[PDB]
Amino acid sequence: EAVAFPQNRSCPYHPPTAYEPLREERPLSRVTLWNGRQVWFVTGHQAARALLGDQRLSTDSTREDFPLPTERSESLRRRGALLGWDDPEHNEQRRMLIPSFTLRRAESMRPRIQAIVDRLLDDMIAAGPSAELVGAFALPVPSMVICELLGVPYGDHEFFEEQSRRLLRGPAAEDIEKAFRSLEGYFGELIETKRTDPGEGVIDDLVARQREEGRPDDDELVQFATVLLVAGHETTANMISLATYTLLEHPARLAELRADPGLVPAAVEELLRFLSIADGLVRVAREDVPVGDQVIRAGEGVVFPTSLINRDDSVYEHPDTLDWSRSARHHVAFGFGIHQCLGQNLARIELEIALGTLLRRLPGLRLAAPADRIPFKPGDTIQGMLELPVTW
Ligand code: HEM
Ligand SMILES: COc1ccc(Cc2nccc3cc(OC)c(OC)cc23)cc1OC
Repeated sequence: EAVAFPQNRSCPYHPPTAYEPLREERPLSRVTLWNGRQVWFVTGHQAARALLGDQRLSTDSTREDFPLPTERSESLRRRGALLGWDDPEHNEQRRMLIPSFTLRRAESMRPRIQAIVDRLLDDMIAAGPSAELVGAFALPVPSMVICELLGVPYGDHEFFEEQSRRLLRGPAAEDIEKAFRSLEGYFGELIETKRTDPGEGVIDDLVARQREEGRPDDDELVQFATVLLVAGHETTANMISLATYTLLEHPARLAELRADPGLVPAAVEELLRFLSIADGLVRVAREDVPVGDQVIRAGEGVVFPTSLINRDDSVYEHPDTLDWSRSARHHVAFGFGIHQCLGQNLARIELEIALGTLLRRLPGLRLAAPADRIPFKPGDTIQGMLELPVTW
Protein backbone atom coordinates (compact mmCIF):
# COMPACT_ATOMS: atom_id res chain seq x y z
CA GLU A 1 0.00 0.00 0.00
CA ALA A 2 3.19 2.23 0.23
CA VAL A 3 4.27 3.01 -3.40
CA ALA A 4 7.89 2.43 -4.48
CA PHE A 5 9.85 5.12 -6.44
CA PRO A 6 11.13 5.10 -9.05
CA GLN A 7 8.98 2.69 -11.18
CA ASN A 8 9.04 1.69 -14.88
CA ARG A 9 6.37 3.06 -17.26
CA SER A 10 4.11 0.29 -18.69
CA CYS A 11 3.31 2.55 -21.70
CA PRO A 12 6.23 4.80 -22.87
CA TYR A 13 3.89 7.88 -23.02
CA HIS A 14 1.95 7.55 -19.68
CA PRO A 15 3.18 7.84 -16.04
CA PRO A 16 3.80 4.49 -14.22
CA THR A 17 0.42 2.85 -13.28
CA ALA A 18 1.32 2.50 -9.51
CA TYR A 19 1.41 6.36 -9.09
CA GLU A 20 -2.26 6.68 -10.27
CA PRO A 21 -3.72 6.45 -6.70
CA LEU A 22 -1.35 9.24 -5.49
CA ARG A 23 -2.69 11.75 -8.11
CA GLU A 24 -5.76 12.32 -5.82
CA GLU A 25 -3.42 13.33 -2.87
CA ARG A 26 -2.71 17.05 -3.69
CA PRO A 27 -0.59 18.97 -3.16
CA LEU A 28 1.69 16.41 -1.36
CA SER A 29 1.81 12.57 -1.24
CA ARG A 30 4.73 10.23 -0.42
CA VAL A 31 6.66 7.33 -1.98
CA THR A 32 9.30 4.88 -0.68
CA LEU A 33 12.87 4.58 -2.12
CA TRP A 34 14.86 1.33 -2.63
CA ASN A 35 16.04 1.34 1.06
CA GLY A 36 12.60 2.11 2.71
CA ARG A 37 13.32 5.86 3.08
CA GLN A 38 10.04 7.80 2.57
CA VAL A 39 10.16 11.10 0.64
CA TRP A 40 7.61 13.81 -0.23
CA PHE A 41 5.91 13.38 -3.71
CA VAL A 42 4.71 16.77 -5.11
CA THR A 43 1.47 16.01 -7.06
CA GLY A 44 0.24 19.68 -6.98
CA HIS A 45 1.20 21.95 -9.93
CA GLN A 46 0.94 25.24 -7.96
CA ALA A 47 2.81 23.67 -4.96
CA ALA A 48 5.52 22.30 -7.33
CA ARG A 49 6.11 25.78 -8.90
CA ALA A 50 6.37 27.42 -5.44
CA LEU A 51 8.79 24.70 -4.10
CA LEU A 52 11.13 24.79 -7.14
CA GLY A 53 11.77 28.55 -6.45
CA ASP A 54 12.49 27.84 -2.69
CA GLN A 55 16.20 28.42 -1.68
CA ARG A 56 15.68 25.97 1.28
CA LEU A 57 15.56 22.98 -1.16
CA SER A 58 19.02 21.71 -2.26
CA THR A 59 20.33 19.78 -5.30
CA ASP A 60 23.56 18.99 -3.42
CA SER A 61 23.98 15.18 -3.91
CA THR A 62 27.24 15.57 -1.82
CA ARG A 63 25.15 15.87 1.42
CA GLU A 64 24.78 12.68 3.55
CA ASP A 65 21.00 13.44 3.78
CA PHE A 66 20.46 13.69 -0.07
CA PRO A 67 17.94 11.01 -1.24
CA LEU A 68 19.54 8.65 -3.78
CA PRO A 69 16.45 7.07 -5.42
CA THR A 70 18.34 3.82 -6.38
CA GLU A 71 21.15 1.71 -4.77
CA ARG A 72 23.08 2.30 -8.07
CA SER A 73 23.13 6.13 -7.56
CA GLU A 74 24.56 5.44 -4.01
CA SER A 75 28.06 6.06 -5.61
CA LEU A 76 27.20 9.81 -6.32
CA ARG A 77 29.84 11.76 -4.32
CA ARG A 78 32.36 16.00 -7.35
CA ARG A 79 29.35 18.41 -7.58
CA GLY A 80 28.02 18.73 -11.19
CA ALA A 81 28.22 22.26 -12.70
CA LEU A 82 25.00 24.35 -12.26
CA LEU A 83 22.46 21.59 -11.30
CA GLY A 84 24.53 20.10 -8.40
CA TRP A 85 25.01 23.62 -6.83
CA ASP A 86 22.84 25.86 -4.58
CA ASP A 87 22.84 29.71 -4.73
CA PRO A 88 24.83 31.90 -4.56
CA GLU A 89 27.47 29.67 -6.29
CA HIS A 90 24.78 28.21 -8.69
CA ASN A 91 23.63 31.74 -9.86
CA GLU A 92 27.29 32.87 -10.29
CA GLN A 93 27.67 29.90 -12.72
CA ARG A 94 24.32 30.43 -14.52
CA ARG A 95 24.86 34.26 -14.97
CA MET A 96 28.00 33.41 -17.11
CA LEU A 97 25.99 31.13 -19.50
CA ILE A 98 22.53 32.90 -19.63
CA PRO A 99 23.56 35.36 -22.44
CA SER A 100 24.35 32.34 -24.73
CA PHE A 101 20.74 31.01 -24.24
CA THR A 102 18.46 33.99 -25.01
CA LEU A 103 15.41 33.43 -27.28
CA ARG A 104 17.18 35.75 -29.81
CA ARG A 105 20.20 33.33 -29.83
CA ALA A 106 17.80 30.34 -30.11
CA GLU A 107 16.03 32.09 -33.08
CA SER A 108 19.40 32.92 -34.78
CA MET A 109 20.22 29.18 -34.91
CA ARG A 110 17.06 28.06 -36.90
CA PRO A 111 18.93 27.83 -40.29
CA ARG A 112 21.83 25.79 -38.76
CA ILE A 113 19.28 23.46 -37.04
CA GLN A 114 17.29 23.15 -40.37
CA ALA A 115 20.52 22.17 -42.22
CA ILE A 116 21.47 19.52 -39.59
CA VAL A 117 17.91 18.03 -39.73
CA ASP A 118 17.78 18.12 -43.60
CA ARG A 119 21.27 16.49 -43.91
CA LEU A 120 20.34 13.61 -41.53
CA LEU A 121 16.92 12.92 -43.23
CA ASP A 122 18.56 13.13 -46.74
CA ASP A 123 21.12 10.49 -45.53
CA MET A 124 18.38 8.32 -43.89
CA ILE A 125 16.13 8.48 -47.04
CA ALA A 126 19.11 7.72 -49.42
CA ALA A 127 20.23 4.68 -47.28
CA GLY A 128 17.01 2.69 -47.62
CA PRO A 129 13.22 2.45 -47.17
CA SER A 130 13.45 1.70 -43.38
CA ALA A 131 15.52 3.11 -40.44
CA GLU A 132 16.25 2.82 -36.70
CA LEU A 133 15.17 6.49 -36.14
CA VAL A 134 16.89 6.88 -32.70
CA GLY A 135 20.41 6.17 -34.22
CA ALA A 136 19.67 7.74 -37.66
CA PHE A 137 17.99 10.98 -36.43
CA ALA A 138 16.94 11.44 -32.73
CA LEU A 139 20.53 10.96 -31.35
CA PRO A 140 22.65 12.96 -33.93
CA VAL A 141 20.33 16.05 -34.35
CA PRO A 142 20.83 17.30 -30.72
CA SER A 143 24.60 16.48 -30.52
CA MET A 144 25.16 18.27 -33.90
CA VAL A 145 23.13 21.28 -32.65
CA ILE A 146 25.35 21.37 -29.47
CA CYS A 147 28.36 21.43 -31.86
CA GLU A 148 27.01 24.68 -33.42
CA LEU A 149 26.02 26.01 -29.94
CA LEU A 150 29.51 25.45 -28.40
CA GLY A 151 31.46 26.60 -31.54
CA VAL A 152 33.04 23.20 -32.35
CA PRO A 153 34.73 23.65 -35.78
CA TYR A 154 33.10 21.83 -38.76
CA GLY A 155 36.14 19.50 -39.21
CA ASP A 156 35.57 18.27 -35.59
CA HIS A 157 31.73 17.69 -36.05
CA GLU A 158 32.21 13.94 -36.90
CA PHE A 159 34.54 13.26 -33.87
CA PHE A 160 32.09 15.22 -31.62
CA GLU A 161 28.92 13.39 -32.88
CA GLU A 162 30.76 10.05 -32.42
CA GLN A 163 32.18 10.68 -28.87
CA SER A 164 28.80 12.15 -27.70
CA ARG A 165 27.06 9.01 -29.07
CA ARG A 166 29.55 6.67 -27.18
CA LEU A 167 28.72 8.70 -24.00
CA LEU A 168 24.99 7.61 -24.27
CA ARG A 169 25.17 4.23 -26.15
CA GLY A 170 28.65 3.23 -24.81
CA PRO A 171 28.53 -0.53 -25.59
CA ALA A 172 30.75 -0.99 -22.45
CA ALA A 173 31.10 1.20 -19.28
CA GLU A 174 34.78 1.62 -20.45
CA ASP A 175 33.45 3.29 -23.70
CA ILE A 176 31.45 5.84 -21.52
CA GLU A 177 34.65 6.80 -19.48
CA LYS A 178 36.96 6.91 -22.60
CA ALA A 179 34.36 9.14 -24.45
CA PHE A 180 34.11 11.45 -21.37
CA ARG A 181 37.95 11.72 -20.98
CA SER A 182 38.23 12.13 -24.82
CA LEU A 183 35.66 15.07 -24.81
CA GLU A 184 37.14 16.75 -21.65
CA GLY A 185 40.63 16.36 -23.24
CA TYR A 186 39.19 17.68 -26.59
CA PHE A 187 37.46 20.70 -24.91
CA GLY A 188 40.84 21.50 -23.25
CA GLU A 189 42.61 21.62 -26.68
CA LEU A 190 39.72 23.54 -28.40
CA ILE A 191 39.95 26.32 -25.70
CA GLU A 192 43.74 26.80 -26.47
CA THR A 193 42.86 26.76 -30.24
CA LYS A 194 40.01 29.34 -29.78
CA ARG A 195 42.51 31.61 -27.94
CA THR A 196 44.57 31.69 -31.21
CA ASP A 197 41.49 31.30 -33.55
CA PRO A 198 38.29 33.30 -34.28
CA GLY A 199 35.04 31.42 -33.39
CA GLU A 200 31.35 32.06 -32.57
CA GLY A 201 29.66 29.95 -29.83
CA VAL A 202 29.41 29.38 -26.03
CA ILE A 203 33.16 28.46 -25.81
CA ASP A 204 34.28 31.76 -27.51
CA ASP A 205 31.66 33.69 -25.42
CA LEU A 206 33.31 32.20 -22.24
CA VAL A 207 36.92 32.90 -23.49
CA ALA A 208 35.56 36.52 -23.81
CA ARG A 209 34.25 36.65 -20.17
CA GLN A 210 37.57 35.01 -19.12
CA ARG A 211 39.67 37.86 -20.69
CA GLU A 212 37.00 40.57 -19.95
CA GLU A 213 36.48 39.65 -16.20
CA GLY A 214 38.81 36.64 -15.35
CA ARG A 215 35.44 34.85 -15.02
CA PRO A 216 35.42 31.17 -16.23
CA ASP A 217 38.74 29.43 -15.41
CA ASP A 218 39.70 26.77 -18.07
CA ASP A 219 38.66 23.78 -15.86
CA GLU A 220 35.28 25.49 -15.09
CA LEU A 221 34.93 26.23 -18.86
CA VAL A 222 35.47 22.49 -19.72
CA GLN A 223 32.89 21.57 -16.98
CA PHE A 224 30.35 24.04 -18.55
CA ALA A 225 30.95 22.59 -22.08
CA THR A 226 30.59 18.97 -20.68
CA VAL A 227 27.36 19.60 -18.69
CA LEU A 228 25.85 21.53 -21.65
CA LEU A 229 26.40 18.43 -23.87
CA VAL A 230 25.18 15.97 -21.16
CA ALA A 231 22.09 18.14 -20.22
CA GLY A 232 21.24 18.82 -23.92
CA HIS A 233 21.79 15.50 -25.77
CA GLU A 234 19.63 12.61 -24.41
CA THR A 235 16.78 14.89 -23.20
CA THR A 236 16.32 16.39 -26.72
CA ALA A 237 16.94 12.98 -28.45
CA ASN A 238 14.39 11.23 -26.19
CA MET A 239 11.78 13.96 -26.92
CA ILE A 240 12.33 13.47 -30.70
CA SER A 241 12.01 9.60 -30.47
CA LEU A 242 9.12 9.42 -27.93
CA ALA A 243 7.24 12.33 -29.61
CA THR A 244 7.48 10.34 -32.92
CA TYR A 245 6.37 7.03 -31.36
CA THR A 246 3.54 8.84 -29.53
CA LEU A 247 2.44 10.70 -32.72
CA LEU A 248 2.38 7.37 -34.70
CA GLU A 249 0.30 5.74 -31.89
CA HIS A 250 -2.27 8.69 -32.10
CA PRO A 251 -3.12 8.78 -35.84
CA ALA A 252 -5.85 11.51 -35.57
CA ARG A 253 -3.47 13.88 -33.62
CA LEU A 254 -0.64 13.19 -36.17
CA ALA A 255 -3.09 13.94 -39.12
CA GLU A 256 -3.98 17.37 -37.57
CA LEU A 257 -0.22 18.31 -37.62
CA ARG A 258 0.28 17.00 -41.23
CA ALA A 259 -2.84 19.05 -42.27
CA ASP A 260 -1.60 22.19 -40.42
CA PRO A 261 2.19 22.64 -39.97
CA GLY A 262 1.33 25.87 -38.07
CA LEU A 263 0.19 23.66 -35.11
CA VAL A 264 3.74 22.21 -34.65
CA PRO A 265 4.93 24.87 -32.10
CA ALA A 266 1.74 24.30 -29.95
CA ALA A 267 2.17 20.49 -30.47
CA VAL A 268 5.80 20.63 -29.09
CA GLU A 269 4.51 22.27 -25.82
CA GLU A 270 1.69 19.68 -25.52
CA LEU A 271 4.17 16.79 -26.18
CA LEU A 272 6.63 18.24 -23.57
CA ARG A 273 3.70 18.34 -21.09
CA PHE A 274 2.12 14.95 -22.00
CA LEU A 275 5.46 13.02 -22.18
CA SER A 276 7.32 14.73 -19.22
CA ILE A 277 10.49 12.64 -19.92
CA ALA A 278 12.58 14.46 -17.20
CA ASP A 279 10.41 12.58 -14.66
CA GLY A 280 11.26 12.86 -10.92
CA LEU A 281 13.33 15.93 -10.05
CA VAL A 282 15.00 15.24 -6.62
CA ARG A 283 15.67 17.74 -3.77
CA VAL A 284 16.53 17.60 -0.04
CA ALA A 285 15.22 20.24 2.49
CA ARG A 286 18.19 22.16 4.09
CA GLU A 287 15.67 23.86 6.46
CA ASP A 288 12.01 23.21 7.41
CA VAL A 289 9.70 24.18 4.47
CA PRO A 290 5.94 24.43 5.19
CA VAL A 291 3.33 23.48 2.51
CA GLY A 292 -0.23 24.21 3.70
CA ASP A 293 -0.12 22.76 7.26
CA GLN A 294 2.44 20.06 6.33
CA VAL A 295 6.15 20.67 7.08
CA ILE A 296 9.05 19.22 5.07
CA ARG A 297 11.68 18.96 7.82
CA ALA A 298 15.40 19.65 7.25
CA GLY A 299 17.01 16.47 5.74
CA GLU A 300 13.72 15.06 4.27
CA GLY A 301 13.73 14.14 0.52
CA VAL A 302 11.37 15.83 -1.99
CA VAL A 303 10.55 14.23 -5.40
CA PHE A 304 8.73 16.22 -8.18
CA PRO A 305 7.03 13.67 -10.52
CA THR A 306 7.02 16.01 -13.58
CA SER A 307 4.58 13.68 -15.45
CA LEU A 308 1.88 13.83 -12.68
CA ILE A 309 2.41 17.59 -11.98
CA ASN A 310 1.91 18.16 -15.77
CA ARG A 311 -1.39 16.10 -15.52
CA ASP A 312 -2.90 18.11 -12.57
CA ASP A 313 -6.57 18.36 -13.63
CA SER A 314 -6.97 21.68 -11.68
CA VAL A 315 -4.63 23.18 -14.40
CA TYR A 316 -5.25 20.86 -17.48
CA GLU A 317 -8.79 19.57 -18.38
CA HIS A 318 -8.65 15.91 -19.69
CA PRO A 319 -4.95 15.84 -18.66
CA ASP A 320 -4.23 12.22 -19.82
CA THR A 321 -5.27 13.08 -23.43
CA LEU A 322 -3.17 14.68 -26.20
CA ASP A 323 -4.97 17.92 -27.29
CA TRP A 324 -3.33 20.53 -29.63
CA SER A 325 -5.94 23.28 -28.78
CA ARG A 326 -5.76 23.07 -24.89
CA SER A 327 -3.04 25.52 -23.62
CA ALA A 328 -0.08 23.43 -22.27
CA ARG A 329 1.32 26.74 -20.83
CA HIS A 330 2.94 26.74 -17.32
CA HIS A 331 3.98 23.01 -17.73
CA VAL A 332 7.12 21.93 -15.77
CA ALA A 333 8.76 19.64 -18.43
CA PHE A 334 11.79 22.05 -18.26
CA GLY A 335 11.48 22.37 -14.43
CA PHE A 336 10.90 25.83 -12.89
CA GLY A 337 12.46 28.54 -10.69
CA ILE A 338 16.04 28.15 -9.46
CA HIS A 339 17.19 25.32 -11.85
CA GLN A 340 14.71 25.79 -14.79
CA CYS A 341 16.27 24.37 -18.00
CA LEU A 342 18.96 26.81 -19.31
CA GLY A 343 18.59 25.29 -22.86
CA GLN A 344 14.76 25.30 -23.12
CA ASN A 345 14.56 28.14 -25.79
CA LEU A 346 17.00 26.07 -27.95
CA ALA A 347 15.32 22.69 -27.13
CA ARG A 348 11.88 23.96 -28.23
CA ILE A 349 13.25 25.10 -31.66
CA GLU A 350 15.20 21.81 -32.13
CA LEU A 351 11.96 19.86 -31.46
CA GLU A 352 9.88 22.20 -33.75
CA ILE A 353 12.37 21.85 -36.72
CA ALA A 354 13.18 18.10 -36.16
CA LEU A 355 9.52 16.90 -35.86
CA GLY A 356 8.16 19.54 -38.32
CA THR A 357 10.65 18.50 -41.06
CA LEU A 358 10.25 14.71 -40.36
CA LEU A 359 6.40 15.05 -40.76
CA ARG A 360 6.76 17.24 -43.93
CA ARG A 361 9.30 14.96 -45.71
CA LEU A 362 7.98 11.50 -44.62
CA PRO A 363 4.15 11.60 -44.80
CA GLY A 364 4.08 7.72 -45.05
CA LEU A 365 6.10 7.37 -41.78
CA ARG A 366 4.91 4.30 -39.78
CA LEU A 367 6.34 1.80 -37.24
CA ALA A 368 8.44 -0.95 -38.93
CA ALA A 369 7.83 -3.21 -35.87
CA PRO A 370 4.91 -3.99 -33.50
CA ALA A 371 4.71 -1.11 -30.91
CA ASP A 372 5.17 -3.54 -27.90
CA ARG A 373 8.46 -5.00 -29.28
CA ILE A 374 10.09 -1.48 -29.25
CA PRO A 375 12.33 -1.00 -26.17
CA PHE A 376 12.13 2.20 -24.01
CA LYS A 377 14.12 3.49 -21.00
CA PRO A 378 13.62 2.18 -17.44
CA GLY A 379 11.89 4.27 -14.73
CA ASP A 380 15.16 5.45 -13.04
CA THR A 381 16.50 7.56 -15.98
CA ILE A 382 15.38 10.13 -18.65
CA GLN A 383 12.28 8.49 -20.29
CA GLY A 384 12.34 7.73 -24.05
CA MET A 385 12.87 5.12 -26.80
CA LEU A 386 16.10 3.07 -27.06
CA GLU A 387 15.21 2.22 -30.69
CA LEU A 388 12.42 3.22 -33.13
CA PRO A 389 12.20 1.06 -36.32
CA VAL A 390 10.32 3.16 -38.95
CA THR A 391 9.45 2.88 -42.68
CA TRP A 392 7.76 5.45 -45.04
C1 HEM B 1 13.76 18.54 -24.50
C2 HEM B 1 14.89 18.96 -24.01
C3 HEM B 1 15.11 19.15 -22.56
C4 HEM B 1 14.37 18.83 -21.44
C5 HEM B 1 13.09 18.06 -21.37
C6 HEM B 1 15.09 19.37 -20.33
C7 HEM B 1 14.69 19.25 -19.00
C8 HEM B 1 15.38 19.84 -17.96
C9 HEM B 1 14.88 19.96 -16.64
C10 HEM B 1 13.59 19.37 -16.14
C11 HEM B 1 15.77 20.65 -15.89
C12 HEM B 1 15.59 20.92 -14.40
C13 HEM B 1 16.16 19.74 -13.56
C14 HEM B 1 15.87 19.91 -12.06
O1 HEM B 1 15.28 20.93 -11.67
O2 HEM B 1 16.26 19.02 -11.22
C15 HEM B 1 16.85 21.00 -16.77
C16 HEM B 1 17.96 21.73 -16.39
C17 HEM B 1 18.96 22.09 -17.26
N1 HEM B 1 18.99 21.88 -18.60
FE1 HEM B 1 17.61 21.06 -19.64
N2 HEM B 1 16.18 19.99 -20.76
C18 HEM B 1 16.24 19.93 -22.07
C19 HEM B 1 17.19 20.41 -22.90
C20 HEM B 1 18.36 21.05 -22.58
C21 HEM B 1 19.26 21.60 -23.49
C22 HEM B 1 19.19 21.62 -25.01
C23 HEM B 1 20.29 22.15 -22.77
C24 HEM B 1 21.36 22.81 -23.55
C25 HEM B 1 22.38 23.35 -23.03
C26 HEM B 1 20.01 21.94 -21.39
C27 HEM B 1 20.72 22.37 -20.30
C28 HEM B 1 20.20 22.37 -19.02
C29 HEM B 1 20.98 22.91 -17.90
C30 HEM B 1 22.37 23.51 -17.96
C31 HEM B 1 20.22 22.75 -16.81
C32 HEM B 1 20.60 23.17 -15.41
C33 HEM B 1 20.16 24.63 -15.19
C34 HEM B 1 20.47 25.17 -13.78
O3 HEM B 1 20.95 24.41 -12.90
O4 HEM B 1 20.19 26.38 -13.48
N3 HEM B 1 18.80 21.27 -21.33
N4 HEM B 1 16.55 20.53 -18.05
C1 LIG C 1 24.18 20.05 -15.47
O1 LIG C 1 23.94 18.70 -15.09
C2 LIG C 1 22.94 18.05 -15.74
C3 LIG C 1 21.77 18.65 -16.15
C4 LIG C 1 20.81 17.89 -16.81
C5 LIG C 1 21.01 16.54 -17.08
C6 LIG C 1 19.94 15.77 -17.81
C7 LIG C 1 18.66 15.88 -17.02
N1 LIG C 1 18.10 17.10 -17.00
C8 LIG C 1 16.97 17.27 -16.26
C9 LIG C 1 16.36 16.29 -15.55
C10 LIG C 1 16.90 14.98 -15.55
C11 LIG C 1 16.31 13.90 -14.85
C12 LIG C 1 16.86 12.65 -14.88
O2 LIG C 1 16.38 11.54 -14.24
C13 LIG C 1 15.04 11.56 -13.76
C14 LIG C 1 18.07 12.43 -15.63
O3 LIG C 1 18.53 11.14 -15.58
C15 LIG C 1 19.84 10.86 -16.08
C16 LIG C 1 18.66 13.46 -16.31
C17 LIG C 1 18.09 14.77 -16.30
C18 LIG C 1 22.19 15.93 -16.65
C19 LIG C 1 23.16 16.67 -15.98
O4 LIG C 1 24.37 16.19 -15.55
C20 LIG C 1 24.59 15.98 -14.16
